[PDB]
Amino acid sequence: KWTYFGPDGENSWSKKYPSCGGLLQSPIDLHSDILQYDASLTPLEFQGYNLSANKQFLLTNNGHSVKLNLPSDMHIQGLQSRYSATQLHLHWGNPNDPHGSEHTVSGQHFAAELHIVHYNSDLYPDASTASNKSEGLAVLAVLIEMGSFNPSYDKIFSHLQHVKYKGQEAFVPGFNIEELLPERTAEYYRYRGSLTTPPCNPTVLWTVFRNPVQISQEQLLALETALYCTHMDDPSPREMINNFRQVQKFDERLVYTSFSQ
Amino acid sequence: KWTYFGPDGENSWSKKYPSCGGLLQSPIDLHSDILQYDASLTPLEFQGYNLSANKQFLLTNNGHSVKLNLPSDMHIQGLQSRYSATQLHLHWGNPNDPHGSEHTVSGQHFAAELHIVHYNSDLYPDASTASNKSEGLAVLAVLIEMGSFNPSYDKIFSHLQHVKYKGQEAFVPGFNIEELLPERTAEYYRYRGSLTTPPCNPTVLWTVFRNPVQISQEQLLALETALYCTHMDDPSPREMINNFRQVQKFDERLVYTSFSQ
Ligand SMILES: COC(=O)c1cc(S(N)(=O)=O)c(SCCc2ccccc2)cc1Cl
Ligand SMILES: COC(=O)c1cc(S(N)(=O)=O)c(SCCc2ccccc2)cc1Cl
Ligand SMILES: [Zn+2]
Ligand SMILES: [Zn+2]
Repeated sequence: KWTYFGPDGENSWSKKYPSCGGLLQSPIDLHSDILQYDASLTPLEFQGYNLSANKQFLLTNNGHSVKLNLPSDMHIQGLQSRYSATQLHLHWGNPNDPHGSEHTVSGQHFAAELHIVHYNSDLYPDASTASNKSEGLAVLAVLIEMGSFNPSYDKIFSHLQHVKYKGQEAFVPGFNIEELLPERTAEYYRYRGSLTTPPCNPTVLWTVFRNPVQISQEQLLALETALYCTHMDDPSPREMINNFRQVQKFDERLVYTSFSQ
Repeated sequence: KWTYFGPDGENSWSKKYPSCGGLLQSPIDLHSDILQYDASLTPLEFQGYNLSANKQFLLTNNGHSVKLNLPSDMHIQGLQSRYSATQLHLHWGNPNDPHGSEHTVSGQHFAAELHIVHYNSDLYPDASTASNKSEGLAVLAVLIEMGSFNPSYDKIFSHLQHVKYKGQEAFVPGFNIEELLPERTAEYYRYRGSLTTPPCNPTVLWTVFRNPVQISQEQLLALETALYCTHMDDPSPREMINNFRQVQKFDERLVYTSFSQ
């Protein structure tokens, strides 16, 4: 139902999904007036990110993004509970405007954004259960800029022509997910927010890394042209483009940084 | 029945005001990739802006902004139809994040923004009737930044004390409203959009002047701190801050400019 364009687009999500009009919404613009250094923001540790190349992981077009399912043995160490991986996915723009990150920095969009979604597996037996509970989810966000070809991201992008339509699934060999993260992961922004898609649950601890990664113009164009929101047999196809939400009012929140300058 | 925060804030406007989820929504980011010079964009003429110093004009806090009523002999010449003034008002942020313009320029907010609202008096009898009709409205927008003290803006701001609470009203002696416009009004951005407040009708021809005006740090703080959304005897007062809408998606569309250089 919900979309990023037209009558069912983001200003209407709250009609069906009340949390979309509630507090603590994401994404946000990261800018100086709302940043505050917090020396207690110690480095995360990425455990079991190096997935075996002999195993395979399900890539699915869900009608809104492309998502890779991740195993629960993959987890973040360093939060106040263990958060185990559940899936990663992307947000992007379109061929004529490759500026589709969700978070912005000092008012500017990056080309795209990767989210790696984790859930509190100490407390909950699955991400769905966790998704509507306080600090149930932790998402890592990587800002993506147009730059050099990125062989690691291509381990995902080379399979897109196989998940072109809603409901389609493909298998991706395992690779080291840490290769999708930027330099100096110890430098990040941290804030309490929400899912950026319906149902917009305000249950996410966000970590946005300070530094972007690069993928090429050709890899952005492939991501921006490969996928459809609709099923393979739909007589009204809709391209999966511009699948990012506008930034949200801050509502008195600060964003805490692990870097001072 | 609508606010800029909490459950009745901007993501929920479309429930009771469907146009807020429709096409042509404002405000937008004015950025370089979407600007196009249009030599057809000739200077506007501001007629009847020099309000009789012998008349008085009603200033009201309406719960959403401070509004000054304007007379129908004040008008813009230079558009296809005459557009007669109805009211002016402002939008601003808060002292902790004093960047509350509605339009942005290359992703940047200005401190505040003045709107002078006009309606098509050639086609329609009053602004209420024009507001949901084709070619109905024209708004001039001035971007405001902190700098030197501005005596002309103080012709309004010196009355804020008298309109602290919702419902309150003051009378302002006429002065020359052209004094609120920036330098080189021939230089502007032009696009078709919407009201930025409910009912968000997509009936506004926008003119956003290229150059900002300045007000002092004290004047900006006064604007940010002087007013409440709530009635005087409301036991839970709410400050009138952050009364701007987030920027809207604007895809496959241009903003025309009267300047190239
Ligand atoms: C267009 O983007 C999406 O489709 C998407 C976005 C988010 S996001 N951008 O990280 O807030 C999540 S998080 C889903 C969390 C969750 C997992 C399991 C069960 C319920 C919820 C999931 C999806 Cl499928
Ligand atoms: C917080 O801002 C406001 O309160 C406000 C904003 C607009 S705006 N930002 O220019 O879209 C208009 S325009 C009112 C046009 C109109 C005239 C008569 C009857 C209905 C609407 C009016 C008001 Cl009262
Ligand atoms: Zn996401
Ligand atoms: Zn306005």
